[PDB]
Amino acid sequence: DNSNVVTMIRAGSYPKVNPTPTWVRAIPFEVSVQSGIAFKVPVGSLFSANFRTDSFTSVTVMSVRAWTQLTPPVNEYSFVRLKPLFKTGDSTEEFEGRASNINTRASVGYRIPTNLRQNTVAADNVCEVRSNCRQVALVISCCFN
Amino acid sequence: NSNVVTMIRAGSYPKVNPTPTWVRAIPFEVSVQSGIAFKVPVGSLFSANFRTDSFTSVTVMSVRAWTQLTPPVNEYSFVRLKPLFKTGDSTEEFEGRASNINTRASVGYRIPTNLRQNTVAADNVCEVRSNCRQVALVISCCFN
Amino acid sequence: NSNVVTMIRAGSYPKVNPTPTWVRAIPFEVSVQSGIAFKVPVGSLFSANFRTDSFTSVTVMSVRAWTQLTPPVNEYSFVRLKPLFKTGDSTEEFEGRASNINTRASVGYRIPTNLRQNTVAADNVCEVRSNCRQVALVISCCFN
Amino acid sequence: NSNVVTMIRAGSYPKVNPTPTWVRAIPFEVSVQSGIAFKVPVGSLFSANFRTDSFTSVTVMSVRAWTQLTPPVNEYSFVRLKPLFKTGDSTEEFEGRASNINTRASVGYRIPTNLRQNTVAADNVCEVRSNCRQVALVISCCFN
Amino acid sequence: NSNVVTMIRAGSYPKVNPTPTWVRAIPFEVSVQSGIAFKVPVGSLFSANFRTDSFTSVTVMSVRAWTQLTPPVNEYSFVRLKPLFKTGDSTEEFEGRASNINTRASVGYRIPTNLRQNTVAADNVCEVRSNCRQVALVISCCFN
Amino acid sequence: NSNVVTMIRAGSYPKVNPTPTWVRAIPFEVSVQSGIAFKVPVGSLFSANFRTDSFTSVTVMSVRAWTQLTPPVNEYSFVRLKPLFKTGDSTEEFEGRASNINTRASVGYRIPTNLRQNTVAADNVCEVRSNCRQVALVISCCFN
Amino acid sequence: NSNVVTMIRAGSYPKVNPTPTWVRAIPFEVSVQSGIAFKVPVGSLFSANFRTDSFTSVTVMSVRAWTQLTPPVNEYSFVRLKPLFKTGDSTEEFEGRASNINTRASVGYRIPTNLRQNTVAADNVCEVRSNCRQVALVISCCFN
RNA sequence: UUUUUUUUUU
RNA sequence: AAAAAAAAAA
RNA sequence: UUUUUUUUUU
RNA sequence: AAAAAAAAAA
RNA sequence: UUUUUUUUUU
RNA sequence: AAAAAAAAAA
RNA sequence: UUUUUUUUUU
RNA sequence: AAAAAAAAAA
RNA sequence: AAAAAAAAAA
RNA sequence: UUUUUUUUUU
RNA sequence: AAAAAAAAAA
RNA sequence: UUUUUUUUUU
RNA sequence: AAAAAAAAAA
RNA sequence: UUUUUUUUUU
Ligand SMILES: [Cl-]
Ligand SMILES: [Cl-]
Ligand SMILES: [Cl-]
Ligand SMILES: [Cl-]
Ligand SMILES: [Cl-]
Ligand SMILES: [Mg+2]
Ligand SMILES: [Mg+2]
Ligand SMILES: [Mg+2]
Repeated sequence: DNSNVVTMIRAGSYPKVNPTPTWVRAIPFEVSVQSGIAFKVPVGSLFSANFRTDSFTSVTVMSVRAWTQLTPPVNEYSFVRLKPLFKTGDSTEEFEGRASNINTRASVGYRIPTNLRQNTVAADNVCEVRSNCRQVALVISCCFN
Repeated sequence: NSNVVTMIRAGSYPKVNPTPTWVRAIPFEVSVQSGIAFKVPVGSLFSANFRTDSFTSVTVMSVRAWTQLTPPVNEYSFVRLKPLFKTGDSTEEFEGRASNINTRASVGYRIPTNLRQNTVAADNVCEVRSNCRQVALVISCCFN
Repeated sequence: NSNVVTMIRAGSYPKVNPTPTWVRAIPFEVSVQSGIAFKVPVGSLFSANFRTDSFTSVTVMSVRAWTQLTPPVNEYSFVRLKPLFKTGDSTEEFEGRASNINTRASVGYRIPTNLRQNTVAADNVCEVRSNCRQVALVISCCFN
Repeated sequence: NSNVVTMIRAGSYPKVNPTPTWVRAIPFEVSVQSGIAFKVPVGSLFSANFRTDSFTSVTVMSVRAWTQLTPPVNEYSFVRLKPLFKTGDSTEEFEGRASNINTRASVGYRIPTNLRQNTVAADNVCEVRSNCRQVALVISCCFN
Repeated sequence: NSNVVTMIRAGSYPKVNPTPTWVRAIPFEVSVQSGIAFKVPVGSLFSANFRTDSFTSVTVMSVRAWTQLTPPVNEYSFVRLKPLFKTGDSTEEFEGRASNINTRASVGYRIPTNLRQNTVAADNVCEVRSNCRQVALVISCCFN
Repeated sequence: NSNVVTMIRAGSYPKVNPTPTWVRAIPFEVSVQSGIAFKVPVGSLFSANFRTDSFTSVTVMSVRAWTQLTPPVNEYSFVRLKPLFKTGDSTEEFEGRASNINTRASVGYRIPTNLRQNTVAADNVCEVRSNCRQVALVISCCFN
Repeated sequence: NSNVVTMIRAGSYPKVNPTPTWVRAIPFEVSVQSGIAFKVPVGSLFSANFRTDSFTSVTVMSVRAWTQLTPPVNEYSFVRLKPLFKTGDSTEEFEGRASNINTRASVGYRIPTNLRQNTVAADNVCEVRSNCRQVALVISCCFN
């Protein structure tokens, strides 16, 4: 700093305030996945004391990134796929990443365009995950509000 | 700009942190008695009402205070703040007064970098004095 | 400039629209109860009082509110707004307070582009809370 | 850009008008008889079909006219407009004719600033003449 | 340039996507009845005739329409488009009219970024009105 | 930018095409045996799995291949590509090998402009050889 | 910057002074009677409440006064200051008045350098008059 | 960014 | 102000 | 290449 | 307009 | 280093 | 002063 | 690209 | 950063 | 932004 | 001559 | 002298 | 003259 | 010399 | 934007 002591603040009128502000975050959590089966990721996973977010009931997802979290079947390279879901209409895209070393995580993500950045609630789902690994690690960039 | 979803060519798993810090300005009110100093508890800053009930510590940067109820008859509002610190309390009484009886009095103080350590629930931030029965505080702090 | 009517060399019949959109700033009041939130209905925006009874949808852009009646004795006015959305309600409580007991408290919020969709009469714009029994709203919107 | 709601630091209650003015180009049709002049009523401009039924006055700025049905056999379409004014009618007959028997005739006139006052429902805008049994009008006007 | 096959020094397996999105202008015709509005189904956009039967959603960006058959005797063609939205229908009636009885009438409208969300087969895009029995549509959209 | 629908002043009906071409990178896997070349069928590129079942021809531009499973014990992965053409098969064997037993081998070839003609389902793109039982291909092609 | 204690290569013993001077702005209140002048004693400035009780002399530089209680019914606040000096009292009456009944009246005077000598407890600074029962003074001075 | 060895121009 | 040792940064 | 700690030279 | 905290991009 | 959110300073 | 919606002009 | 009306930002 | 194949402009 | 008092540095 | 603390002027 | 198709560099 | 959505280079 | 109305020209 | 007729201003 520069000053070593407390100093006076010449405050004025009472300002605009908000005890319950929004928060831009990158939320990491894991999901279980079955062979050949798509898992619908619930938005509700994003509201939790583990993320300091149990006071929010809505969130605007901006991007989803996914990594395989456990090793793949014998002889195989990891893969993970993401299909975006939207209350106005689900996508059929299957964004996919594959490992090129059997010992390394597969990764992929997608970005949601501005015109599709609306709120989701716990009962909603973000996307479908497919993998040859039994767990997938997600990092979701979103705006809690 | 984009109208549909686009692929992100992600790389390796990044460094992550589910429980990050948060820079905040927290507004709450305290009751104040005539001629008596109210010690503002830090525990008042951890609350679901602030989305902060997951924190147990906080680094306070500055405190601002405004009178919240009308003053006694014939008087102009005033408010004073005395900084408190675990390593030693101050004796400064930063004070503001209203120049119109219908208007809030206000004052604040900034904590220097060398004195910005953490406080926990059982600690007190500062003492508030006023001729008004309530004071509104806006505390700028770093939750961690 | 010309003082008489003058010929217009018109061409082909142009594109027309008898019922166009309309960007508006709509002022209306709501009643508020002590300690209770009031859900502001979007239907209040369609009315011959605003020249908008022909519309059935509206895209809200921003919401501003002021206290409309005096506050309780010894108090300063306050007003809070909580945005509501059909895709998910928010939990922000944007708040303004008066610093003079004789003056209105005010505050507003802007809706981001990505949240500007249509609402109809049965939908609600936001929740209002105040220590005053009436609040005056000015809503910037696009009737379509 | 912003993806979330944001606070507006509103101030004093602003100047407001629930019933503003509106500049428009209104499209409507009139029936016209052979060799007879039809007086276009200003009242055709106040209608829920144009979202204007809350207005009772209007300042007309210009008038454009198009034939709306096919002309008699062997003929090219024509349309004439004579401006009418409450302070004294004009004797101009602005006219356009088609050069292709299958194409609309069209003509228009602009009102000068010094003659742009209000008209009410009982007033008339202009006289229309044509060899076609309907004429389509687009009137640029200021509803107030 | 090259006349033979040449080696490509490939690296690691890339990010892939077997079922990507597609920006398209889809031409199809609807049948229209005199004096009755026809609701255009989004389902008409998903067909093997457009290479699009693998999609179940689409983001519509703009809609253009042309009359597809001759108008009634005496008349010039016209077409009207009223936008429909799941969050709230509009009341605009964008209209174009022919100025030669032998020529198509045309008109269209653009959807703003804030109203560009997905629609499925059970949804409707817009209403169509016309004095012609068929209307040709060209819809700009993003299949996803 | 605009927040509401706007009129488009459409003109004459445009050139249209409901079934346009499509430049693609198609990922699919083929099974490979030890010491044997596998002829890659062009028909694998036409599939609802790729949104391409409406196509019956395709112009291949380049072929890239990766081993898709682990190699035999003690060995590093390798994959070879021999281009095939209806006017005459090549005898090149473009080859990649892994330098880490745990990593994919990769290689590809580019087709020159003079050899970029259409292929149909019964045609074959190339021969694939490898010491791994599966090979992942990404073929750059133009569906038409 | 450094994070650890560092050595100071001290030199000879410096000049020291355990009881230095202090430039201050001292705030205190005095009681005032109707139509009677109150002599502000200099002794009020040497108080443990100001950290100044070790001083027995002070050099006054400027005096400012605000009314501290509300005025009589129907009146606006006023306050007057008459400077007093040991070598000769002044007859000036610097005066301020409120222009809002709810607001303080304020005024001050500056002492010129030629009249900036020391004063002790038994000396008086100035005479205060006001229609309010209390006046709040802020005195800029140099304790020595 | 260009040298040597199989084929086309300056 | 430069250099050497430990550390941090780029 | 800058800064911090120890050292040194100036 | 700059800086700090979270995020995104480069 | 630019933007978005929270904060702060101006 | 720029921008968005309606209009008018170019 | 300028202006008029409604809105917004400054 | 120059370049293509399909869409909203100039 | 300068100056006066206490302090620190040069 | 720069900064920190109190003050003052702007 | 600009240019390709295969190899030793930047 | 170039922005968004399917594929190749920098 | 500019502007408004009618006309002609570009 | 020039010129011609009527008008006006200068
Ligand atoms: Cl009052
Ligand atoms: Cl209330
Ligand atoms: Cl014909
Ligand atoms: Cl398909
Ligand atoms: Cl006196
Ligand atoms: Mg007061
Ligand atoms: Mg009020
Ligand atoms: Mg007074």
